[PDB]
Amino acid sequence: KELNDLEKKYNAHIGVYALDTKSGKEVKFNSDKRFAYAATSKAINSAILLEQVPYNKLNKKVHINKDDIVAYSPILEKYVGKDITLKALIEASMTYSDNTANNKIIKEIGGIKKVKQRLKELGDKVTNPVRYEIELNYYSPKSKKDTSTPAAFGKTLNKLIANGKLSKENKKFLLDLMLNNKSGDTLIKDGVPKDYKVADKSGQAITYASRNDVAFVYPKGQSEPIVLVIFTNKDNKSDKPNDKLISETAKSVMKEF
Repeated sequence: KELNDLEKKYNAHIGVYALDTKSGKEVKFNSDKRFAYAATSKAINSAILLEQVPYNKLNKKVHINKDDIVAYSPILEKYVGKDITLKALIEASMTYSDNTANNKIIKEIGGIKKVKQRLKELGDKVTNPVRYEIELNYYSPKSKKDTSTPAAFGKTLNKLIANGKLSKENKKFLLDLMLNNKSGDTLIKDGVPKDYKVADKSGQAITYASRNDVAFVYPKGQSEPIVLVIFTNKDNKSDKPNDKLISETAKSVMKEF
């Protein structure tokens, strides 16, 4: 189904970038338009850390104190005054979209500045990390803060994860978390065929019904994934998102492969 029709039906804006890493075939629709990426960036942050810490060293611990805690940290809030391994920081951020786990991960990498430097190195001059959780969710269409375009984000996920410098172990670890995440079930996972394995990370900013999902979709029989980025927003600050838009956009898009 035409994506413009999907936009029409949902009165939302859609940004898609799909890349079948086996063939190199790309599907694009508003792929160079900026969207607040929200929690989908957790995938990017976790992957950058895993480039620098071998699987075996994920047992290393970090101390968490009261200053680390930000809103919506279902796992990390129980860790004040305690220490936590890097493994569990990643599991929390990925599976529960723990905000404190994410910020901590960023801190471990060296700060936002270091994350930006690494995106530039991968050739991504678009994805613009500026704020930490949860401020990164205050999206304003008039601001480039914490936004990326589906094409940029999608090329970065491909380079970081689908075909980057991660070991076997750390790739499996990150992907298993994305495959089992129950939070993206009403999204990409909901619109692709049941044959398809979907490893995703969703996100939702506070404003303009900014709702997203990024995934590594593995068609039945294909070991190479298809990287799929779906960013969506609406015109009003207070609009609520309808997850069916992402489910349907994914369904349309999968027909191209």
